[PDB]
Parts: sequence; C-alpha cells; structure tokens
Amino acid sequence: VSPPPPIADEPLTVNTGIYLIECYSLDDKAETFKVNAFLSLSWKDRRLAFDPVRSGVRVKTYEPEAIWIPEIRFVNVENARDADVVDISVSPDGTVQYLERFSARVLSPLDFRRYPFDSQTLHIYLIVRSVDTRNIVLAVDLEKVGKNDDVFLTGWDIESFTAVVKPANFALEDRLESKLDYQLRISRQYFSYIPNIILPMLFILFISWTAFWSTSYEANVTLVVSTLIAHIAFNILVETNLPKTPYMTYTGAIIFMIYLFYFVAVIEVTVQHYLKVESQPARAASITRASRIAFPVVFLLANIILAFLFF
Amino acid sequence: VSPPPPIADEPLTVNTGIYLIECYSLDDKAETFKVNAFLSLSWKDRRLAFDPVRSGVRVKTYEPEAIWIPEIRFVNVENARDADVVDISVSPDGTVQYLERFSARVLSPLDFRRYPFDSQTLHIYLIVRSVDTRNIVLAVDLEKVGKNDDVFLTGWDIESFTAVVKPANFALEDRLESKLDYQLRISRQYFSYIPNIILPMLFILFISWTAFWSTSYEANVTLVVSTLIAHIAFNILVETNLPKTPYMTYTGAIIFMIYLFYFVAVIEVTVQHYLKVESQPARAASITRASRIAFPVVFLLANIILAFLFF
Amino acid sequence: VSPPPPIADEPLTVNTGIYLIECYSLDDKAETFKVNAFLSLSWKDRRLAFDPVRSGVRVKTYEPEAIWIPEIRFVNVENARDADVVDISVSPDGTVQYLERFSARVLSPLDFRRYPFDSQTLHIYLIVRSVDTRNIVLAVDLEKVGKNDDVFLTGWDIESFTAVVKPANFALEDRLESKLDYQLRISRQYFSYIPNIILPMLFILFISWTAFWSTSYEANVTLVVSTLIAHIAFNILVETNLPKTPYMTYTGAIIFMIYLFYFVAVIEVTVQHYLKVESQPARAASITRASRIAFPVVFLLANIILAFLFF
Amino acid sequence: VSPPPPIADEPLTVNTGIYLIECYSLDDKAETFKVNAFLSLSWKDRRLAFDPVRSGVRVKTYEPEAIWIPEIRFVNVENARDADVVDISVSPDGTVQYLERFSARVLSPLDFRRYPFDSQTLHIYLIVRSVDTRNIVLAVDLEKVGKNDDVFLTGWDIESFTAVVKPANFALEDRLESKLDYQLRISRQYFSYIPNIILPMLFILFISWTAFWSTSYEANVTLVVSTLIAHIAFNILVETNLPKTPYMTYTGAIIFMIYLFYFVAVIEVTVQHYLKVESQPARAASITRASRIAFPVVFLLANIILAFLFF
Amino acid sequence: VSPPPPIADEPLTVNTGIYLIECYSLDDKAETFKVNAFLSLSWKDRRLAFDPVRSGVRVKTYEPEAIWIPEIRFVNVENARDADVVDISVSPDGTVQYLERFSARVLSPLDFRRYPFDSQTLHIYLIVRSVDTRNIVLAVDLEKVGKNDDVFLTGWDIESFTAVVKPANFALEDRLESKLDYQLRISRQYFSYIPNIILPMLFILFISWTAFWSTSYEANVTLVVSTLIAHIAFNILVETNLPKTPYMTYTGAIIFMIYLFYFVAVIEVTVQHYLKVESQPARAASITRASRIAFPVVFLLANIILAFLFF
Ligand SMILES: CCCCCCCCCCCCO[C@@H]1O[C@@H](CO)[C@H](O[C@@H]2O[C@@H](CO)[C@@H](O)[C@@H](O)[C@H]2O)[C@@H](O)[C@H]1O
Ligand SMILES: CCCCCCCCCCCCO[C@@H]1O[C@@H](CO)[C@H](O[C@@H]2O[C@@H](CO)[C@@H](O)[C@@H](O)[C@H]2O)[C@@H](O)[C@H]1O
Ligand SMILES: CCCCCCCCCCCCO[C@@H]1O[C@@H](CO)[C@H](O[C@@H]2O[C@@H](CO)[C@@H](O)[C@@H](O)[C@H]2O)[C@@H](O)[C@H]1O
Ligand SMILES: CCCCCCCCCCCCO[C@@H]1O[C@@H](CO)[C@H](O[C@@H]2O[C@@H](CO)[C@@H](O)[C@@H](O)[C@H]2O)[C@@H](O)[C@H]1O
Ligand SMILES: CCCCCCCCCCCCO[C@@H]1O[C@@H](CO)[C@H](O[C@@H]2O[C@@H](CO)[C@@H](O)[C@@H](O)[C@H]2O)[C@@H](O)[C@H]1O
Ligand SMILES: CCCCCCCCCCCCO[C@@H]1O[C@@H](CO)[C@H](O[C@@H]2O[C@@H](CO)[C@@H](O)[C@@H](O)[C@H]2O)[C@@H](O)[C@H]1O
Repeated sequence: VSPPPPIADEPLTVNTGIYLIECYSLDDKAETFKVNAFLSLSWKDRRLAFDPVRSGVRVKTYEPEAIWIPEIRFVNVENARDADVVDISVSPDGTVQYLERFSARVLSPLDFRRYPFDSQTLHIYLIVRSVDTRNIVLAVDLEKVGKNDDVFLTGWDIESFTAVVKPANFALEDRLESKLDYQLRISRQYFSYIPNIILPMLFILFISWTAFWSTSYEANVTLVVSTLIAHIAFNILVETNLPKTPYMTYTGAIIFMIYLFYFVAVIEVTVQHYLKVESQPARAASITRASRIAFPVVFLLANIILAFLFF
Repeated sequence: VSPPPPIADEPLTVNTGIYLIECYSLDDKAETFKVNAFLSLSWKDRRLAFDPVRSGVRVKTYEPEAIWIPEIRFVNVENARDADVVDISVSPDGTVQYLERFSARVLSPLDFRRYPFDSQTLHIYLIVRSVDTRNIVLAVDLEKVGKNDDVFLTGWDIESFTAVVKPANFALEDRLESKLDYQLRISRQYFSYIPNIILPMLFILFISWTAFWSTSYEANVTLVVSTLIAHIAFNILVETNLPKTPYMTYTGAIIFMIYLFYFVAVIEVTVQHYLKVESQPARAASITRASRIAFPVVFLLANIILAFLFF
Repeated sequence: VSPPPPIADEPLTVNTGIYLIECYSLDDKAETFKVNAFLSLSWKDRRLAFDPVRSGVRVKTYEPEAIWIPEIRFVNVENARDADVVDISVSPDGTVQYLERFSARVLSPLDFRRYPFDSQTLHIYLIVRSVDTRNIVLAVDLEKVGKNDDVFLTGWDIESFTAVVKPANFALEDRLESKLDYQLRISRQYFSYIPNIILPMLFILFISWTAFWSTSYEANVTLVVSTLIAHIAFNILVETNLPKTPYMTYTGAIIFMIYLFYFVAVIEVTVQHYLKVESQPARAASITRASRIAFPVVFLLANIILAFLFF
Repeated sequence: VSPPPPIADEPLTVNTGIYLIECYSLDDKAETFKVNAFLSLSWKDRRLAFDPVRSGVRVKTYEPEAIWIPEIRFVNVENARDADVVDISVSPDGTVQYLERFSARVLSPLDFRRYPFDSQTLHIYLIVRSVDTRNIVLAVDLEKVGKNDDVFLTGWDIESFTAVVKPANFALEDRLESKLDYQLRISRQYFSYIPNIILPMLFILFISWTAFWSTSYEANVTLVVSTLIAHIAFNILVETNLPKTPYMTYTGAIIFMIYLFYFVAVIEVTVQHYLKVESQPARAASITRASRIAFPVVFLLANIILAFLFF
Repeated sequence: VSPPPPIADEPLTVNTGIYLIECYSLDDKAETFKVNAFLSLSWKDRRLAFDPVRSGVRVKTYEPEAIWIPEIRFVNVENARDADVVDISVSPDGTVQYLERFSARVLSPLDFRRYPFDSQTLHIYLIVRSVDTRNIVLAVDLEKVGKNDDVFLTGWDIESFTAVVKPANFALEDRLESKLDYQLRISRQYFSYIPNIILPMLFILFISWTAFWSTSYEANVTLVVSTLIAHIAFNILVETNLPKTPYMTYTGAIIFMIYLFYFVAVIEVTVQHYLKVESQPARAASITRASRIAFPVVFLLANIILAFLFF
C-alpha cells in the first residue's frame, strides 16, 4: 500500500463530494457549527484491475486497510473528524468509489455587522497533501454534492450548499497541498429578536419620554433612571449572546446610541427642575415642550441614518 | 463476508425493532434528547443454514466479525451511536437474530407554538444503504418495538412508542436507501409553569393596576415601572429556556401583549397626572374610573382571543 | 467460549457484589449521580476445574478473553460503564472469581416533595440476559456489598448501601432477564438552605410588614414592591436548582404562598391610602391595626398547615 | 507474565513517585482538581536479571506487554487516568524502572470554614491490590517526588508536595490492598476578594447607615431597602461560587449577620418615623442619635467575635 | 526499534517545527487556548541510510511502527495531544522527515494587569527525555515554523509566532530533558469594551453627579443609589469574565475607585440635606457648588494617575 503510479507523469485526481445529513449548534459566540455528512472520494488505481469472469464478481468490495486510500483532511475543524467507512467499491478498470459518514465541529468566522439581520457563508475546506512519488489534487464531482431536505439549522434559513470547483493549490513546507472550498449559505431568522428584544427595548425608551409631560422632578428621576437600568439589562443580555467584535454591530449601535438618549433625557430633567427652583418655569416649560418633539424626531432621524450606514 | 445472494432476484429484508430502556435530557433549546435502547435486527442468510435433526442443536451463536451483518445507521443523530452487541443467534433455516444495546443523542425538532401546553412527536430514523450485489430493505417486527414501564422523561408524559411500518425508499447518490420512522409521542407537564411563572407574572401585573385607585403620581410611577421591571425578568427567564423560533409561541405572545398593558398603564398614569396639574381633576377622575374596568376586561378579552387563536 | 452447561438442568447462578469507592455529582436537575466501584462476579464453570496436585497450585489465573464471562450490564445508566478487569481467579472445582473496577453515570429519579428536607433512594440495577443453551440468574453475595468509609457525597448524608437479595426475573423479547436492585440511601443536608435562602426570604417578608406601621403611601408602596422583587429573585434562584416537577414541593409551596401575602399587603396598602384620601382615616387606622396582627398570625397558621400536609 | 516469586516469603515492594508537571482547574464547587504528572514505579523482578560484563550493555529496555508490571491505581479519581508509558528500564540485578506520564481528575474534599482565607491539603492516593501468588506493598522513593517550578494553580499558592512514607495496608474483599497518601498543600490567594466582594459589601452597608442622619422616612426606606437588595446580590454571587456546606463558612457568617443589621436598621427607620407622626420627635431623635454610634460599634464588636471564633 | 547510536559520542539532534493551522478559544478565565497544527521532526538514523543507485528510488517511506521515532511531548498541555501521522520520509543518507497534524489544549498564564488593553505571550513548550544509550537534544528548523494567513483568534490580534532557538537543557529525575519555547504573540482587541462596558459605566456615573444640581434629598438618594446599583452590575459582569488575580487589574482599579466616588457622593447628598433641615442652606449651597467642580476634576486627576501607574 502506497500511491498508484502515473501512466504519463500526471497528478492523481481525487474526486470529492459532501452530502449533509445534519446541521446543528451554530454557536455565535464560538463561531463554530456541527455537521454530520457523507464524504465521497473517487480515484483511479490501476493496480486494482480485475476480471469479472476470472473472479466471479462485477464489483469488488474492499476493506479500508486492504488498499491505498488518500488521506483527505478538513482544514477548519477542532479535531480530526469522526468517520465510519460505509463502503468501498472498485470497478474492474480500477476506479475506486469510497463512501464515509462523518461528524465534525467546524470553525468558521461570522460577520456580525448586520446582526440580527445578517447572512453568513459557512465553509468546509477539504485538503490533501502530496506524497513523495506523486502529486494529488482534488476535484468536486457535482453529482455528489448536496443536502437532504430535512436539514434544518435552528434559527437560520439555509440558502444553498455548493462547492467552488477549482482547488487552491499551494506549497506548504515543501510539498504540494490541494484545498477545496465547500460553502453553506445561510441567513438568520430575525423574527424573534423583534418581540424579545427590540420592541421591549423601545417600549422602555418611550416610557422614559413621558418625563417630558411631567413637572415632577422626583417622578421624572424615577422614570428615567429606572428605564435606563432596564436598558442596561437588555444590553447585557444581548452582549452575552454575541462574541466581542472589533467593529460596531447594527444592534450594538442602536443599543449604544440609546444610552445617549437617556443621558440627554436626564440632563433635560435636571435643567427643567433647576430652572423651576430658580423661579423661571417659563424657560423650563419651553425646553420641555421642545423635547417632546425633538426626542422622537432626532431618534427617528438617527435611526434612518444608521440603517442607511449599515444596510 | 459480504451480502447473502438472492434465491430469485428479491431485495434482502431486514426486520428491525427498537426497545427503549432509558429516556433522558429532552433539551428544548438544543432540540435533542438522549436514548438508551435495544436495537434488534433479523434477516435470512442461507449460507448459514443447517440440519435441525442432524445437528442436535436448536440454534447457533456467532461473534459479530464471523458473519455478514447489515450496516444499519441512525439518520438524526449527532454521532454514530454507542453499541455493544448483546447476542447473535442463527436458527436452522439460516435466520439470524441480532441484538445490540445502544445509546445515542438524537436530533428532533419541536413545535413550540403551544408552549408550555405543547405535545411533540420525537423521531428516531433507522436507515440502510444498498450494496452492489443487492438491495436491502427495512421492516418493523412489531413484536420487538416497545419500551420498559419505568421509562420516565422528566417534565414530560410519554404517550406512545410506535413505528410507521412502511419504509420510505429513495435513491441517494446512486444507491437505494431504505428508511424507517420510529415515533415517540410525548406531552409536556405544564403543571409547574403555573406557580413558577404564569401566576407570579399575573400577580405583578394586577399589582400594577392598583395605580388606578391612587391619585399619587409619584406612587403610581413607582408601582408601574417597578412591576414592569419584574415583568422583564420573567420574560428574560422564560426566553433563556426556549430556543429562538421564527413564530410567536403561546407564552411568548402573552408575555409580549402584557408589555402593551404596562405601556398603556404608564400613559394613563401620565395623563391623569397631567390633567390634575392643569387643574382638571374631574376628567382625570373619569379616565381612571374607566380604566379600573377597561384594563381587566380588555385583558380578559384579549386572552380569550389568544387562547382561541393558539388552541 | 460459550456458556458452561448444566449438570442437571439448573439455571446458571451469578453471584454479584458492588463495593463503592467514590460517589460524586448528585445532580438534582438531571436526576443523576456518578459512581466509581468494584463489581464482583462469581459462578461455577466446570470445564475449568483441575487437580490441585498435578498442578502444584491452589488457584489459576486467566485473562478475560481466555474464558467465558457473563455479560452483566447496568439498566439505569447513560452509557455502558467504564471497566477495568482487576483480576480473575479460578479455584480447583472451577469456581470463578471475577473483579472489575468501573465508573458510571447513573439515572435515578428523586422525589422532590420535601425539598430541601428530603431523602432519596438511589438505585443501581444489575441485569443479565439468558443465552440460548441456558438461563442465567443473579444473586447477591452479601459478603461483597459495601462502601469505603470516606465515601462522601457533597451536600448529602449517606445512610446505607444494601441490595435487595431476590432478583426480579422477567421476559424481555423472548428471553429471560434477571435483574438486581442495589439501593443507596441518602438524606440531604438541609443546613445551608437556612441561612442562604429561607431566613433571607423571611427577613424580606417581615420588612414588608413594616408598612403596617406607616401612614405613608409612597413609602409603603416602596417597601412592598421592593421586597416583592427580592422575593422574585429568591424564587428564580431556587427554581434554577430544581427540575420541573408535576407536583408542588415543600419550598415551592412556601415560596408560592408568600406571593399571596405580598399581593394582599399591596391591597391593604392601597385600601388604607384610598380611605385616607377620601377623608376617612379611622377606618383605615383599624384596618392597618388589624393587619399588624392578622398577617403574622395567618402566616404562622398557614405554615403549620403546610408542614403538616408535607411532613 | 505473572508476578515475580519471593526469594524467601517476602511481599513485593513497589517504589513509587509522582512528579507534578501541571496543576489546573481547582474547582471549589465540584471539589476536584486536574493534574498532569510523571508516575514512577520500581521493583525487583529476578526472572529479568542479566550479566553486565558479558552482556556488554549495562541496562536493558522493554515494551509494556513484554514484562509483568504491577497494576497501580488511583483511589480518588473520576476515571482511570490517561497514561503514556514513557520508558521501562531493567538493570543487571533485574531492577525495573518504570516511567509514565499521566493526567487525571482528582476528587478531594475542601474545608470551606475559613473561606476565602482558607488552606487545603489536596490528596492523591496510590493503591495496589495483592495477587494470588504474592502480596504487593507500596513505598515512596523521595528522590522521585516533586513538582516543576512553573506549576502554578490559579488563585492558589502552592506550599508543598510530599508523600506520607508509610502505606496504609488493609484487607478489602479478602485481598490485601496497599495505599499511599501524596499531599499537595495549597493556600488561597484571598487578595481579590477584598476589592471585588468584601469592600463593596461594606460600602453599601455604610451607605445604609446614612439613614441615621436623615429625618425623611421616604428617603430612609429607599436607602435601606435599596442597599439590602444589593446585599442580596453579593450573597447570591458568593454562594454560586461555593458548594453547599453543612457548616457555616466565615464569609457566609459575615454575609448572614449583615442581614440582621439591615433588618434592625429598617425597624429603627420605622420606629423613628412612627414616633415622629405621633408627635414625639425628641424620643425619635435620641433613638437615632444612639443608632449612629450603636450600629458601627456593635458591627465592629460582632466582627471581632466572629474572627476570633473562626481564626 | 531503539535509538540510533552515535558515530562519535554526540547527542542526537531532533529538529522541530510547528506550523499553526488553527487558533481558537483563548479562554481568559481558565488561561488556556486551543491549537491545531503541523509538528515536524527531523533527525539522522544511519541504520536507515541507503544507496540511491542500487535501490532505484531517492526517498523512502515508512509507517510509524516500522522505525524509531523520538518521543516528543508538550509540557503545558491538559492531555496528550491528538495526533495523526501525516507522512514519514527517509532520504539516502538516512535523514528522516516526520510530519504529524495535531490538536491540543494548551495551558499558558496571562498577565491581566492592563486588561482590557493587554498583550500576552502564549507558549507551546516541546520537550524530549533522553534514553539510556544516548542523549537527545532539540533544535528549531526555522524553515518550518509558521502559521497560515487565516489563523484568526477571536478578539485578539496575532503579532508573531517564533521559537527561541536555543533549548533549555536540564536534569529531571536523573535523565536529561531538552525543552524548546515556541511563542505566540498576541494583543487584545479592546475596541468593544468601550461601548459595552466603559462608556456605559461612565454615563451612569455622570448621571449620578446631577445630584449636585438638585436640592431634593429624596431625588438625590434615588439618583445616587440607583446608579450605584447599575455600577455593581457592571462590576459583577466584568469580574465573571476574568479569573481572580493576586494583583489589581487596570479595569479592576477603575471599577473599585468608582465605588469611592459613589460613597462620597452619598455623603455629600447626606450632608447637604442635613444642613438644610438644620436651617443652614448657605453652607449646604456652597458644599454642593464646590462638588460640581471637585468631583469631575478629582475623577479626572485620579484617572490620569492610574493610567500613568499602569501604562
Ligand atoms: C441592572 C443589571 C441587570 C442585569 C441583567 C443581565 C441579565 C443576564 C442574562 C444573561 C442570561 C445568560 O444566559 C443567556 O441565555 C442562554 C440562552 O441563549 C445562554 O445560556 C447558554 O450558554 C451559552 C453557551 O456559551 C449560549 O451560547 C446558549 O446557547 C446556552 O447554551 C447564554 O449564552 C445567554 O445568552
Ligand atoms: C432587570 C433584569 C433582570 C433579568 C434577569 C433574568 C434572570 C435570568 C436567570 C437565568 C437562569 C439561569 O439558568 C436558567 O435556568 C435553567 C432552566 O431550568 C437553566 O440552568 C441550568 O443550569 C446548569 C445546570 O444546572 C447548566 O447546565 C445550564 O445550561 C442549565 O441547564 C438555563 O438553561 C437557564 O434557562
Ligand atoms: C427582578 C429581579 C430578578 C432577579 C433574578 C435573579 C436570579 C439570579 C439567578 C441565579 C443564578 C444562579 O444560577 C446558578 O445556580 C446554580 C444551579 O444551576 C449554579 O450551580 C452551578 O452553576 C454552574 C457552574 O458553577 C453550572 O455548571 C450549573 O449546572 C451548576 O453546577 C450556580 O453556580 C449558579 O450559576
Ligand atoms: C435582585 C437580586 C439580584 C441578584 C443577582 C445575582 C447575580 C448573580 C450572578 C452570578 C453570575 C454567575 O457567576 C459566575 O458564573 C460562572 C463564570 O463562568 C461560574 O461558573 C463556573 O462554576 C464553577 C465550575 O463550573 C467554577 O469553576 C467557576 O470558576 C465557573 O467557571 C459561577 O460559579 C460564577 O463564578
Ligand atoms: C446566568 C445568571 C444571570 C444573572 C441575572 C441576575 C440579574 C439581576 C437583576 C437585578 C434587578 C434590579 O433590581 C433593582 O433594584 C433597585 C433599583 O431600581 C430598585 O429598587 C427600587 O428602589 C428605588 C431606587 O432604585 C426605585 O428604583 C424603585 O423602582 C424600587 O423598585 C428596583 O427598581 C430594581 O429595578
Ligand atoms: C444589583 C445586582 C445586579 C447583578 C447583575 C449581575 C449580572 C451578571 C450577568 C452575567 C452573565 C454571565 O456573563 C456571560 O454570560 C454567559 C452565558 O453564556 C457567557 O457564556 C460563557 O461564560 C464565560 C464564563 O464561564 C466564558 O466561558 C465565555 O467564553 C462563555 O462561553 C459569558 O459571556 C459570560 O461572561
């Protein structure tokens, strides 16, 4: 057992395919997902030719250790995948059809910029390293790339599973390495974020603005500080579900901005009271009357500007 | 070792059964459960027959590696199942009886629409892929489907464990695949949700409505905002136990609706105060007097409407 | 290797012992615990007998695979136990003494009715399934059931480790199965629940009742609603440590009842205020005067009733 | 392969050492720690002795399965340790030197009485069970007990790693068992508890006592109940990092005591107000004036008593 | 199979390289990180030398078990690494080129002093232990130390991966041990700490200082105590992400200092009110007027001092 030798001096082509049976645990924080799939491998090995006549059988079945099998590995996994050889078929010419079922935890960065209205392309990268007597090179048999209909990934919509057909070939520590990019295209179901986070967060903000219709300092201070706190809670909640990014995310921004609104609300509440104590309620009155319009208007304007920047 | 060949040209029939020994860890968020069970397999292998009278043994026992065993796999598992072969028996006509004990973690989607008053059908899907010299096909021996009496799944009632007797047969990458649907029917015990979540949540809401019997703005603001905060707490608690769905859930909806009630209460409290400061207590008085009835009534109507839409 | 055949036509008796070396991770929520222990098996295999004299040896040693060993399994485990065969001895008349050291995660339901003053019986169930040429049956050699003195199980007191001597024998898929019940009797150390949960929870309740000595609506509302929120916190704390049961638990009931106290307190606070605004302080005064005694008395009466019902 | 037989009728002596390479994950709640270490074993096997002059070689090598090796096991682990045999040397007189590198998770109870100013003695117990043809007995080769200089265990100082030289020998199920006690002496770095928990907790308490310089019931009620809540938070935080003990811990006590202070502060705030409403401000005034001194003094005295009881 | 013997009496040099394919899970609390990489080993074994001419190949392939391979291990890992041998090549003069792909969890202490503006040096320590017939010694082939371009470690910037070329050699239990230090230089992306923790924390503090423009005790008590509570929440949040250190961290220090601010704020609020009740508003007035400037100024001075001490 060692690689099949060249008729001319060509590289050995290994045809690959991945067929997804299960998708689970897309973990936003860790940036990983779990996959369970068929991996198929095919390649010519002429040493394996045989006569159906002189051997009885149209196809031969072999056990893994009886024949050379190319060492395909995944790049972006945590551990070597878990693999069960399902079947090895050789047709008389010596074409080998290899089928395994595997499960793995795959590393794959997400772009959180438009969370929770984002989409992602997950990758599974197949690789192979050339041996000394010859160069091995990968290809996609499109016939054998797919996914079953039930493959659901909680909280995500699956758009498509396809491979980039042309391998990236490169040198790595003095041997040739041939790498393939399988892509799984998903988009986040943002639905639930609406009732669970966004609206509650808006409600509490609007409740704060009722301070603009009140001349009670002690009341206002309570309205504004209390809701501020609830906002902090949502902030903390939302940030425990995301990893820490070196860029602002869309929700992140809305969340941050809204602090500014609480801060300016407190100022207004403070100024209004101060003026009142100093015996000038009319200036106060018209600062408050303004705020009733200004706050919602600037809040709306600022949001449109953000949606534009982000989307 | 390779498949037993056809007398005529029929498929090979593998009879299967699953007998549950343990059920644990129905995890709502992950949408998985753990199972520990007997898997039974039976099929005819004529190469293995013998004389009942001549042999003087009724039956005969082999070690897994000595005979052909069909590769049965689970579709919706995380990893290949953990299996000990318990026993393999071959009788005179060459019928093999195979028995393993296995544990696995099974993926199976839940419908959270009626949570926490919901029911589910868990699935375990057995599958086999045909080989080159013949097609393998699955069937259910009902005699060998079941579950022991103590199988308790915490926080759920077990209704039934049955198999859909007719396999789904289909082609997958150019070979026939035979698949069976075992169903575990369960329903959630909603009991504890009542004292732990629902009632507390109502109590704090009703406490909010005491503001309708109070002319103190500062008091009301404290009543209404305080309880709203406790409501957010229950909301966050509830939503950490569920996964994120693209559809409202029953509890989800009640929770969301109740925000609307707090918001409107705050408005009323604001309006009442405003009119009082503006020297018109009698309009204020009759808005509050209306609210004493309107709030409980519309809360009751809205709930009946919801239970009707959901159930 | 296959089962030793009957002298007459008797079943094969396997004597068993379990000797606990470690107990850890009694997890209330999952209802499981971890064990590490010796498992000892003994049975007669006549094919293995020998003359003491032409051998010059009292005993003989074997490696697992060299002789027939009965397949004992645990019923109520997650996965097949982890086992090291420590030693196998065969004495002249062919009595085999088998000793293994194993660890396993055991499933075992708890009765949370009297938490945290509760006791439990943990079970480890040994089983064996009969083969075709004979019936195997389990027994307990009391000599070899025990636990070492240091076996401590955090937060629990260990009462006793004993086996029910008589197996339950029954049929399961057309073979006889012999099952033994080892029982580990424990009771919860309730001590810490007192200063960590119970008393705090009482202190905040009592603090609430100070509203009965205050004519300040604003003050009272603060007292009552504040402490109610702390109560919710302890409620949430407590319920994250327990699984969800279809029955009320003792702590659960105290917790729930207390909500009723807060609710009625808020009513009283409300009524008192209302009457005062409506210029009748004397009715108010005697409702409050009553409450100072009613609340603590009815609280004490309701608790005695509950302890009675639960204990 | 079976045990080397006695020259006279002596027991076989296995010399042992443990050399720590890594210490991590001292988990207070689980009462476990993880260790990575060399385990060294030495014993005389005469069947293996050879000549140095004629052999030309002065030491001989072996693979594990080629010679008898005593089965040493750890008592207080979760699972059998993970072990790579590093090397096995045999010298001319047939002395074997065995070396393995292992990792394990070790169970070892902690005394939380003085937390977080506490010290602990972790234990790793080695054990061996005698075989039928002779008794095996353990000893410590001090030359081979130690730890590397970088062995750091987060949040703990390492004082010393020594073995108690004399084994405990005892019978267990009719065989002799020899057991050795390796001790790892550590003490907790309490530093960070000071700024993270203790001081904040004192700060909020002191803030509570400002009520004693205030004649505002509403203000006071807010001061006291608010801080009491923050106190509960620190309580809950602290108790999630400890396991539940059947004894008071030092911090636990301070934490519990402090509730008593809040409760009495609330009473005082209540009494003061009551007297004021009832038109007697001078009794009120001198109760408060007393409390300004009493509170801090009794708090200081109570703490000295506790430190004394605990330390 | 055993070590290749010296031409003269030289040590055997093993050349090593590590080439990172993946970095993930830098966990601050556990002080560990996960790595996935090529490890390459090279050394001369003359027994394996061969004539290019007579044998008709310029390279020679072996399976691990067929030749001697030095036992290289990592020092600071949790468990033995997970390794596939990728390839073993022997050239004519008997130079062996070994290549494995491995994954491991590496322990490596972090200096938290400047968190979250900190940088770290992660280490992977390769080691080998000499055998009896000769001394093995490690070196770095710089040709073979590297990392691929996509190696991203979430929330960290990767500066460089280099090896200190000169081994530390030392004796351990009477054998020579040769150890190499591969260093991975990273610095934390502090960006998101700004909007998520730092600014919110400053906002709530500034809100507190509005109390300095308010003569309402009851209001002030609410501002200062509310925000103090929010600060405790940020404190708790921050400290659950960090392990417990025996030194103050930068954030740690800001956070602690800020408590001092709240406490002094409360005192001011208290004194102001006291003086007012005692009929001297003018002292009060000028204490508050001072505080409006003192607080922000001393806050700013104290921060410059801190940055200076820490950076
Ligand atoms: C004034 C102060 C107010 C402070 C309020 C702060 C509220 C704190 C809420 C945090 C709740 C923590 O739990 C929140 O929900 C569940 C469900 O996804 C998750 O719990 C579990 O842990 C992680 C795993 O790393 C998650 O990825 C998640 O899938 C789940 O398995 C958390 O990641 C967190 O998102
Ligand atoms: C003002 C805002 C305040 C709002 C704060 C909301 C408080 C949120 C508290 C979260 C509760 C902690 O944990 C919540 O409860 C239980 C459910 O029975 C689960 O807690 C369990 O703890 C352990 C096991 O004991 C983990 O294995 C965890 O994954 C989960 O099974 C979580 O999945 C989560 O849903
Ligand atoms: C309106 C006010 C709302 C306030 C509500 C506040 C509720 C706060 C929730 C309490 C948080 C405790 O949640 C948890 O309790 C138990 C049981 O799971 C935990 O005990 C352990 O926690 C972690 C590890 O330490 C998990 O592995 C868990 O399975 C358990 O072993 C505590 O460590 C704590 O993390
Ligand atoms: C109105 C009242 C509000 C009260 C609110 C109380 C807030 C309580 C917040 C607690 C947050 C969780 O607290 C922290 O969480 C994690 C951090 O990974 C820990 O979980 C883990 O527990 C064990 C092992 O499982 C330890 O090894 C620990 O270091 C940690 O890794 C907890 O034991 C605790 O350290
Ligand atoms: C994985 C574990 C997750 C951890 C979850 C733990 C989160 C705990 C959240 C803390 C609850 C906040 O508790 C908060 O205390 C103070 C601050 O207002 C309040 O107590 C309050 O006294 C005053 C002064 O504040 C007012 O605001 C008034 O509203 C009253 O309720 C409450 O309004 C409440 O909002
Ligand atoms: C007035 C009192 C207010 C007190 C409020 C205190 C609230 C504290 C809330 C903190 C909740 C825990 O904080 C965050 O939540 C969890 C939930 O998956 C996240 O999940 C995990 O926890 C930590 C620590 O175990 C890491 O292992 C991290 O990599 C992540 O996997 C972390 O980001 C955690 O830091």
